[PDB]
Order: sequence, then C-alpha cells, then structure tokens
Amino acid sequence: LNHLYMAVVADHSKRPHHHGQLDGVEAVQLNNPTCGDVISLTVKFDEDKIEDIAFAGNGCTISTASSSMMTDAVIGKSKEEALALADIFSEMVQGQENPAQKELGEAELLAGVAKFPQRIKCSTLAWNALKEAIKR
Ligand SMILES: [Zn+2]
Repeated sequence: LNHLYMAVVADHSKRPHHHGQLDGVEAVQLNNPTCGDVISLTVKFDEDKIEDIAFAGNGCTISTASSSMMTDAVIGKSKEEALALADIFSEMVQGQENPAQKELGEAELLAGVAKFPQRIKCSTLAWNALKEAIKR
C-alpha cells in the first residue's frame, strides 16, 4: 500500500508534469536552498485563474517531484486559491496537521519532508516561484 507512493514520487521526479515552458510568457526563475535546485516557471492567467503552467530546471528528486506536483495542484485556481495552497504546503512541510492537505493532491506525499530540514526548501522552491508569478 506504500510501495505505490515511491512510484508516484519517482514518476514526478523522472517524468515531470507540466514540464517545459509556455510561449510568450515571461518566466519566473528562483534557485537553491543551497542544494543547487533551479526553476523557470512560466504561468498563464486568462482570467484571475491559471489557464496553464509549465516549469523547467534542475534539482534533487524531492525538488523536481515537488515542482511537478505543485503544477497539478494549482492549475486553474486563483491568485488567492493557489496562494492558500502554498501556505498549506509550506505548513505541512513544517510538521503541521491539517485536513486541507488533501487539496494539495499528490504533493500531499511530501508531508515526510518536515523530518528533513535541508529538504524543506527543496520542496518549497516551486511554490515560491508560483507566489512570485501570481503577484506578477
Ligand atoms: Zn534539493
């Protein structure tokens, strides 16, 4: 029942979702905890919502997985909705319990990074590139 989790996290790191870059969209680039992760996160908004999203970069398994899962979780949400999820994720990876972590989708599998301090920032990188993208 747990072996499936490894396959889901592995799939997000090896075959990222919403990977690459969107056309005609000024990307948002941030980088490392210290680990050496980087991401270019192009985000499209048609309304206040997120029409589409895409990312590219280089990181550890944790950081790539987390970027990939972040895209799934936020696609078609809202400056504020997306930003609330970011807060939810960020709090989850500091050991907080919250039923709302369900709204994170497969990113919920990264609850375990709260036990690895150096990994916190690996996992949040994508979320913070999102925060910046929304806030333009
Ligand atoms: Zn990392």
